[PDB]
This record gives sequence, structure tokens and C-alpha cells, in this order.
Amino acid sequence: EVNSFSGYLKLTDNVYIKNADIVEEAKKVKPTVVVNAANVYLKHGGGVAGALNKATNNAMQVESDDYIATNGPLKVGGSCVLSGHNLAKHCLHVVGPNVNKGEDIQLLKSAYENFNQHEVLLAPLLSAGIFGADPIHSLRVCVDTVRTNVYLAVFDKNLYDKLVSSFLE
Ligand SMILES: CC(C)[C@H](Nc1ncnc2[nH]c(-c3cnc(N4CC(O)C4)nc3)cc12)c1ccc2c(c1)S(=O)(=O)CCC2
Repeated sequence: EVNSFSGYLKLTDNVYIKNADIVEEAKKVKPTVVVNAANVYLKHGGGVAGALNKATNNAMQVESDDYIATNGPLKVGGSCVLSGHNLAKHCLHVVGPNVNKGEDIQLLKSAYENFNQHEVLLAPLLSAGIFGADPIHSLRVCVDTVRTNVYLAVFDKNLYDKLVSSFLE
């Protein structure tokens, strides 16, 4: 079955959310697109990006280095489409702003706008965790910006509950 997402809560007509590890979701669902929470040089050193790269047994990092050699780094708010490897048909590498490193939070809208080139995506909550954005604000920008069908995997039950309660106010 194609894009067999299970156990998500529908927030709006095109945004769904689950308390889940994006890596485990990608292995089970094998979505058409999985979103990576990338940086501009596609160095998948830890967090979500490191976990997705490790699940490809480093094939994602080798492919990423070859893309950067030929094309140069991405811009903050930008993206590129590369292979999904064993996780998906394609991986959409999206660079959200890292507010802990001084990048502008307004670029989070540009980051989510990349999702609209793909009909169905499995994605993390951009710029959350160690990128420093307020995760409730990231969900609001997602809901207001994405018009295609997005399935958000948030690997923390405490944050999942706060996000759903924030949305349903
Ligand atoms: C908010 C937080 C709960 C969320 N975390 C996540 N959300 C969804 N799926 C996830 N899988 C993992 C994971 C991590 N490590 C291992 N590992 C196997 C072993 O080698 C370590 N496996 C899976 C974490 C994760 C989140 C969302 C966005 C961002 C971050 C974190 S970040 O990575 O801090 C910076 C980039 C933006």
C-alpha cells in the first residue's frame, strides 16, 4: 500500500500529526517524500538528519556531499530533492532557520513553502529542538503555509500533547 500512514490525528484538511520517530515512520510507510531537517551544507551530524542518514547506512551523506560539490550549499529557507534510499522515493532536504545561531525566524515560512511542490510528505517539525524555534509557532506556520498533505512525526509525547492542546484552543 502507498503512503500507509496510521494513527495520525487530523488537525486540518491537509495537516496530520503523530507522536512518533520519523525514522520508524519512514521505514513502515515508505512515503513518496520524507523531509529532512537539513543544514545548508547537508552535513547530517546529529538529531533528525543524523538519524535519517544512519538509517540509510550513510548512503544519504555520500549522495549529499556529491550534490554540494556540484551545486554548492543551499540557502536558509531553501531545499533540494535527492534520493529517499530505503526510507522513501525521495528525500526533500529543507533548511529551516537555526534561531540559536542567529538566523531569522521569518525564513520558517519560506522553509515550509518548499513542501508545496510535493502532494504528500512525511516531515519533522521544522526549526524545533536544537534549532531553537518555538515549536508551537512552527506548527502554526506549517498549518498556515502548507497546502499539500503533510504528516508530521514528533518524537516526544510531552511536546505532541502540548502541540495538540495549542492547536485545539
Ligand atoms: C522537537 C523534537 C522532539 C524533534 N525530534 C524528532 N522528531 C521526529 N523524529 C525524530 N527522530 C529522532 C531521532 C533521534 N535520534 C535517533 N537516534 C538513533 C541513534 O543513533 C540516535 N533516532 C531518532 C528525533 C526526532 C525535532 C524536530 C525538528 C528538529 C529537531 C528535532 S533537531 O534534530 O533537534 C534540529 C533540527 C530540527
